[PDB]
Amino acid sequence: RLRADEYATTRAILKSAFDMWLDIIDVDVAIVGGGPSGLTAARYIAKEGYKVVVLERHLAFGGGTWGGGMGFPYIVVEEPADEILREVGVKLEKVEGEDGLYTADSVEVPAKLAVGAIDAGAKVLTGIVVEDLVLRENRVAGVVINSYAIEKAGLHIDPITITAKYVVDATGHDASVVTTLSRKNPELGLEVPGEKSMWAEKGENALLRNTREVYPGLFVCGMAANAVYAGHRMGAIFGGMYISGKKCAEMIVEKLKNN
Amino acid sequence: RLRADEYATTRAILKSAFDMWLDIIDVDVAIVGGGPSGLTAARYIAKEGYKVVVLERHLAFGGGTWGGGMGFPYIVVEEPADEILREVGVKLEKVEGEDGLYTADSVEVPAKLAVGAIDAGAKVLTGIVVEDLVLRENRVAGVVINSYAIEKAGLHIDPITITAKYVVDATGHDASVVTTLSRKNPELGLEVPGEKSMWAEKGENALLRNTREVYPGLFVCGMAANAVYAGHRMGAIFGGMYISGKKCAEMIVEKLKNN
Amino acid sequence: RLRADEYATTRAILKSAFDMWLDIIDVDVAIVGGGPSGLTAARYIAKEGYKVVVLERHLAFGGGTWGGGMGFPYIVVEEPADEILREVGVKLEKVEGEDGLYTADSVEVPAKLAVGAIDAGAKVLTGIVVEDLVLRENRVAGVVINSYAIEKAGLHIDPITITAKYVVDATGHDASVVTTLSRKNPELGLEVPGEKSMWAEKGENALLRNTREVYPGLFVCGMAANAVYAGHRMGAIFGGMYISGKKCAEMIVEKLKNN
Amino acid sequence: RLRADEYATTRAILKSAFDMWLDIIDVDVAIVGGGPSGLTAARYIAKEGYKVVVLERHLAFGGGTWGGGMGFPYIVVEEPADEILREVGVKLEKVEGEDGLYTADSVEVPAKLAVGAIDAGAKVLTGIVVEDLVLRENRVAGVVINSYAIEKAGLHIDPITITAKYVVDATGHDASVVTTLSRKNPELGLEVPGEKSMWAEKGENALLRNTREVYPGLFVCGMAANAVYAGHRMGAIFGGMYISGKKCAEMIVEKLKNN
Amino acid sequence: RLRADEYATTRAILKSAFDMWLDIIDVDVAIVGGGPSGLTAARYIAKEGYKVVVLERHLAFGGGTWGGGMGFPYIVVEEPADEILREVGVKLEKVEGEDGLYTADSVEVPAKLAVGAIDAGAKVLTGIVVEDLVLRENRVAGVVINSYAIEKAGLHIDPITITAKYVVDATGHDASVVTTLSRKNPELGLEVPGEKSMWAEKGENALLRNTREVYPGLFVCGMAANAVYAGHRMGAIFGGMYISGKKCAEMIVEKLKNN
Amino acid sequence: RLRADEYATTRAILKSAFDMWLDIIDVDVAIVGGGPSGLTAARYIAKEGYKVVVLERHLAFGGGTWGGGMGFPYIVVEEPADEILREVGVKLEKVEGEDGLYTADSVEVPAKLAVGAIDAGAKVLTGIVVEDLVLRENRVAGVVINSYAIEKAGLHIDPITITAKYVVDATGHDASVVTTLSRKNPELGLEVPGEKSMWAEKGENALLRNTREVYPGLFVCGMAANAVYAGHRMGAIFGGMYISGKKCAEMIVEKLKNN
Ligand SMILES: C/C(=N\CC(=O)O)C(=O)[C@H](O)COP(=O)(O)OP(=O)(O)OC[C@H]1O[C@@H](n2cnc3c(N)ncnc32)[C@H](O)[C@@H]1O
Ligand SMILES: C/C(=N\CC(=O)O)C(=O)[C@H](O)COP(=O)(O)OP(=O)(O)OC[C@H]1O[C@@H](n2cnc3c(N)ncnc32)[C@H](O)[C@@H]1O
Ligand SMILES: C/C(=N\CC(=O)O)C(=O)[C@H](O)COP(=O)(O)OP(=O)(O)OC[C@H]1O[C@@H](n2cnc3c(N)ncnc32)[C@H](O)[C@@H]1O
Ligand SMILES: C/C(=N\CC(=O)O)C(=O)[C@H](O)COP(=O)(O)OP(=O)(O)OC[C@H]1O[C@@H](n2cnc3c(N)ncnc32)[C@H](O)[C@@H]1O
Ligand SMILES: C/C(=N\CC(=O)O)C(=O)[C@H](O)COP(=O)(O)OP(=O)(O)OC[C@H]1O[C@@H](n2cnc3c(N)ncnc32)[C@H](O)[C@@H]1O
Ligand SMILES: C/C(=N\CC(=O)O)C(=O)[C@H](O)COP(=O)(O)OP(=O)(O)OC[C@H]1O[C@@H](n2cnc3c(N)ncnc32)[C@H](O)[C@@H]1O
Ligand SMILES: [Fe+2]
Ligand SMILES: [Fe+2]
Ligand SMILES: [Fe+2]
Ligand SMILES: [Fe+2]
Ligand SMILES: [Fe+2]
Ligand SMILES: [Fe+2]
Repeated sequence: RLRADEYATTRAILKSAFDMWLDIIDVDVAIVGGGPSGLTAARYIAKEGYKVVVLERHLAFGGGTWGGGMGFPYIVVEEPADEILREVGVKLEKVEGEDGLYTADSVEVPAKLAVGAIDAGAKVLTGIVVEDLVLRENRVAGVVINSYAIEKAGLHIDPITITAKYVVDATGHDASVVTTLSRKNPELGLEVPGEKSMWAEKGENALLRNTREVYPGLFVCGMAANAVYAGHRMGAIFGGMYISGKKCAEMIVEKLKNN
Repeated sequence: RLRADEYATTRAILKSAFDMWLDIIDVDVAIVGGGPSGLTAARYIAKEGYKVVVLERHLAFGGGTWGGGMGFPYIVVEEPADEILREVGVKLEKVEGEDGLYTADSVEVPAKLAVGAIDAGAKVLTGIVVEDLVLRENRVAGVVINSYAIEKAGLHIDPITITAKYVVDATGHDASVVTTLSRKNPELGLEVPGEKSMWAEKGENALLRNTREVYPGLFVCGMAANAVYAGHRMGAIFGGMYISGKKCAEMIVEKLKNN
Repeated sequence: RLRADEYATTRAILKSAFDMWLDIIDVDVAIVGGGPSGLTAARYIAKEGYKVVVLERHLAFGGGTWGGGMGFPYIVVEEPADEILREVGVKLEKVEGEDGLYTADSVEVPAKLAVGAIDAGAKVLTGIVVEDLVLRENRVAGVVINSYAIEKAGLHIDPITITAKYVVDATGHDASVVTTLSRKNPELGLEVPGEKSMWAEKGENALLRNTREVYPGLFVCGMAANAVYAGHRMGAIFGGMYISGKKCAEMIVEKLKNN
Repeated sequence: RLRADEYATTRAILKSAFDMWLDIIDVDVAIVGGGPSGLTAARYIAKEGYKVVVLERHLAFGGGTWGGGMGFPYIVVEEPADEILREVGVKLEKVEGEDGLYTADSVEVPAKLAVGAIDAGAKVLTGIVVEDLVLRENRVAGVVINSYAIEKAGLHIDPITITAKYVVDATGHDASVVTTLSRKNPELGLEVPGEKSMWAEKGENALLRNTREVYPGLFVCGMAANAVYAGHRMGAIFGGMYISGKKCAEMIVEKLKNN
Repeated sequence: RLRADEYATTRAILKSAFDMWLDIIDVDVAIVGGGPSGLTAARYIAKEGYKVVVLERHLAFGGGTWGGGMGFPYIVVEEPADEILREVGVKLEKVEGEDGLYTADSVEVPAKLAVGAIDAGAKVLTGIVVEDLVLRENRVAGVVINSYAIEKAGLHIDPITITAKYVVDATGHDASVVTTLSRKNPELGLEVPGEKSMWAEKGENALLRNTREVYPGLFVCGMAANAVYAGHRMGAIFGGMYISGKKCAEMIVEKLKNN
Repeated sequence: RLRADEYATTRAILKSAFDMWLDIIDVDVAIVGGGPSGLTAARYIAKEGYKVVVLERHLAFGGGTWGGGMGFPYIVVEEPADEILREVGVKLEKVEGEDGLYTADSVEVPAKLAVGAIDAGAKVLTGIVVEDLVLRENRVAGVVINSYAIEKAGLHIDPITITAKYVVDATGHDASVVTTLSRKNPELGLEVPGEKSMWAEKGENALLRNTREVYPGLFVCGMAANAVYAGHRMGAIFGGMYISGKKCAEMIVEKLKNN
């Protein structure tokens, strides 16, 4: 005999949401993009006890991972990055005739990446678009957010804000946060040239160098890093994404400690 | 120094996918819909050692859970259904002034439901649409599948099939599998009247009665059950969905054992 | 020297909105539609001290009034209904060769109707769609609401609820609330035949008879009344809309007092 | 017993509309945009007895105010700008822990701003798009108007004109009037760089400096001012918009008196 | 009495497709575009025993040939190019008052061109989009592929790869492969100016000069050649297309033999 | 040194097209649909010396064959139907563990089917939609045709006609010709119930019985036959389609000879 009431359900949702919102509008780190790089970054920062929010446009997390390679629902990871997936429980299978190369179910990975982030203490908000940055003297000091619903519906409605010590552009190929900063504030002299064509080995190894603070308060990781610094793309192999996100976390953790 | 090759990445994805496909085209149970009811059903069946596939249209699982209530990212669960979420690790918080009523993060729940299903041994395939049924004498004997990409692109391309002992319509409000069966085979005398307006208590309690075998080989659970048997909708409270999915699993497990 | 902060602006909006929401989810009367009939009804009920919310799909109130007649930005009103517009401050100009017939600026009217409603104490919420009803034994006991943004974006997100003693369908030509009730709960034997063609005099006078309780807890007024009871349409003359809304208010006020 | 006739209704609308049109095609000031800055400007100019028309694309006035902040239906105002809203009857509530900061119902504000403008004598026309300017030797001498219906329908139909001594671009973020002037007449050497990212305090204070005559006969106010002069955006706080509109009015009133 | 089974049909399609895919991901030549130039090139290369794949976006081959001239279903060919169509069985009819000029059924030609390519040993894959290139030191070493379904559906899914010694852009007017190379890797200093207006004689004769290796590993033929080198277009006369494709084949065969 | 002229190219296309059109507007048989069933039917009728035209909506022939099964580019054929594909040169490969079952490249098949039809003397016109029938006393005496361009563009342009002794609906799942006849001429008492769900063996064997003259002058073959007579669908196995088309041809050849 289940017990359920409309008013109580509605009231409960409103109370949890409004408590959540009042808390989440000031954070240590706001990561933009709930793909593999962003969710990895979120886990490793939150793991150290800092207050982290991930903002993802789509209602589901996962970014461009779900469809694997051309719809074939597996993705690839190379050592030592496989270890990052093992930490969150992902089953990995060896590739035939290839040492240190593994495949994983493209549906399993996002789920487990997200759980890792949430259980480490990161808050993941979906249906939220970062449309701009909050600025202070010589730095990025937060994000300007709107709902995916409002964006996709095309309604003329103003955004609200989340204040952050650090922001991370983990938005994938488009590097949409860095792109917006550079476009609306041209006097900063930032440029997003976009990625080069596919060269997997060069692309993967460029990511670690390209994962860094682009402007004070704003880091970039994942494919966004190679868009900002013109690295090569690498196809459906994700070790670089995970290591990039992990590295981004370590850099930001260091800066948070120094203060 | 990361090691990566385009051919090896591509080859690896192809090999894992084609092994997966050759195995998955005959199953014990094909569940249609990767929402809360479908993912719960998948866990409880796979948990007993049977071969289960979930087929979900969208690239991400989770169904209509991600947005909580009107975008406020929390959902509600009432006892004893809260216990089903605790089994998969979901954090629950008590609702103020309400006994046996809990809220949960609307992003956390789908992630953990999916992990539960997959770790129990269920295979979850996304970007797959069930467009029809495979029939035998007096029963449903499988599903007719196409890709979401092909559907959304509008391309005129034929489906393939997955053979199953049992099929479950866990497709939500539309009851799209039962609806298709009844529409294309009118001589079966099936009808999908659709749900009634909102009455949460009546809706929740109708679900258990409405979770059943609609035609031999075809079960229904979740909101689809109330669409097929004209139960009330209940709003953003999910205990009924979880219990319905669990019950559906138990019914089907019993039938599989009897054979 | 203006003082402004992002966090404070955001916090302030969140606090006012969440206080508003927690209060508004239980009301005496929920009026659906912020057109001329709905806004008039709202004023006359709130004026008597009852707790009223108007729910309007579009971000602006006003319904189908703004464009006047075929874009010519004037609407017409006939006595004694002109008196209802005078009560909210609308300037009226006599029509040449016609006694008891006036024109009014089609932009002025909605503005002043809305102010009248708000200053009488009615809450007007825009960007909100009533998609269904909350039911109890033999009656309508509230509304099921979602955002226009979510509807127009096509996102699969559950609604929340507002509990009410009375609901009013003031949704215009479509009578969308009565239509939904009748469609989803066919055993109630309700039908919405839709309006007849234009006969202004017959249409206007049918409205008063057609303004009534269609099912316990659910009233209808404005053009919705003639859609439900197959009255004629009347063109860009609005006296009937105002009187219908006023009458609807009086009927509901009486029922609230009797309890 | 209501009296209504189709021919009389139609005739009445035609007569009022055509009288209105013949009068409105020559004005002192044509304000483009019926948002908060434009409606404030309109009130303060009309208040001094000058002939003002506001031209707004959408059928409703209000611009980007209705949805508050990310759909939460409240907006913020800081002193002394709160006084401008009090003049038109808006209820304001103090923000907790913040002096000189208030919230207001995002539906109430547009309604009351519009009433203020109309009751001061400004004419507000909606469903009208300014697509270009009328030019004379070294100045803007009017606006080129079409209907929103014609624009949105994509029909190839010529515009008509309203002659004005002064035109005001109060079109918001896009600064669409100044942008069009600069694009079609490049030899004027005007440029619209567009706004910078969010810095609320700097954005708000830049508005007063940025509210000015961009080219003889053409003023800019509201967010359009910061688009033209590359000021920062400020989020859902509106004091700057109101003060900008008020200042724009005072500047133009002075110029009208000097002649 | 026909014999048919769902599982066997599905299994058979999966086995043939996965064998095909594992073989086709490394080739001698990957031709992009299954129009007249691409299909001619494919025949003449495969004819010499090399491993060739043609990748075509649309589900059918044929490119822009099917509609003839403005829907009139005939195309034109001039000597000696007519001989290339005779080799694949196309019926040709002399044009009245014109020596060495022939018409052919615009539906017959693509069919026979495709058969010629396939029977020579070329594999033609349709519904496949080349979205990028695989690069090595100073050359193009393969293609980055996705499905047309995924592209047209707008899904965020990663591509896979086909390794090749040589790639051919036979994509028609857009020269989409060379364009992508030049856009994403600007430091290569490639440019695609696009075709000039129509001058048939000059356009046809420019093609042979313009058919060449644009960058090491990447050839161009057909209309793509005149887009890359700013040749004139020629209208619905195709001799240049066939000769260009044939020449492209000969050049690449020579390079393959030299190694 | 290629010779090409714009006027001569244009003139040549016009002359061939207009000769073609003047000839093709009266035929023995008009087959609607250039899929596998229609192209097979066309070959076997034209082979006997009769005047046949195939009318296909899309610019390419092939119907729903190109994509194989869910994009995997192979289709299946069972004996003795494999013999029909061997007659037109298609390479077939045996399915492992299955006697009398073969796979074929889904791109090769349409090409070779089309060549078979054309070389047998059938005219195939693409980009042509049959929108209606020409009627005489108790029979269908031709087809009403428009262009796909006109249909897809939505232009209000009248059709023209092709006179035929027999018309064949080979339009696939929709049975669009029979459907149109039955819809517009209800007094004929025709009905198109549509196909049943998938049962491959029953679907394949129903086709031969269902391939027949539905109304005097109008035959049906391919999947259209099972739509008209409520047979089962069979998935991506095509033997039934080929045999159905062949049988349709034989029936019509017999009727032509008897006259
Ligand atoms: C390896 C690879 N490609 C190789 C190749 O193509 O050769 C990939 O594409 C990987 O998926 C890249 O992973 P990565 O974590 O870098 O990005 P992703 O998966 O695309 O995730 C980014 C996420 O960010 C989201 N997003 C975008 N912009 C915004 C915004 N302004 N606000 C909120 N969210 C936003 C977007 O929806 C997405 O979920
Ligand atoms: C409680 C509630 N509502 C109360 C109220 O509204 O008042 C809900 O709406 C719940 O979300 C319902 O849960 P439930 O597990 O029943 O369904 P869901 O969440 O909608 O998930 C079903 C899933 O099934 C998917 N789906 C649909 N049809 C197909 C198809 N033919 N093939 C593949 N997948 C398909 C669809 O994408 C969706 O993800
Ligand atoms: C006199 C006349 N016509 C004569 C003739 O045509 O001959 C008119 O059309 C009048 O405008 C009718 O006035 P009335 O007050 O009856 O309606 P209106 O102006 O159309 O306002 C109704 C409002 O209700 C809104 N609405 C609709 N459905 C929903 C929903 N389900 N939830 C939330 N809001 C909804 C809708 O957006 C609209 O704004
Ligand atoms: C404070 C803030 N943002 C902060 C932030 O984003 O960080 C805002 O966006 C405010 O709403 C800005 O107020 P403001 O009065 O400047 O503009 P608004 O509200 O956008 O109103 C302008 C109106 O003008 C209209 N309009 C546009 N272009 C034309 C045209 N060519 N002809 C006719 N009308 C037109 C347009 O439809 C709109 O209604
Ligand atoms: C003579 C003439 N015009 C004269 C005039 O207009 O004056 C023509 O237009 C001829 O058709 C040109 O023949 P040609 O073989 O050069 O090209 P085509 O017929 O357009 O075929 C190219 C094919 O290539 C395809 N394609 C494009 N881009 C991609 C991609 N990125 N990946 C996969 N396939 C792609 C495209 O779909 C098309 O089918
Ligand atoms: C076996 C199978 N399915 C099994 C399953 O799904 O379970 C199939 O779908 C097969 O492709 C069916 O082959 P068949 O030759 O019957 O049909 P098809 O391939 O769909 O070809 C019909 C053609 O006819 C065309 N067409 C449609 N209507 C019109 C019109 N009014 N005028 C002109 N042409 C038209 C249409 O565009 C199409 O190209
Ligand atoms: Fe704004
Ligand atoms: Fe089919
Ligand atoms: Fe729901
Ligand atoms: Fe013009
Ligand atoms: Fe990618
Ligand atoms: Fe006609």
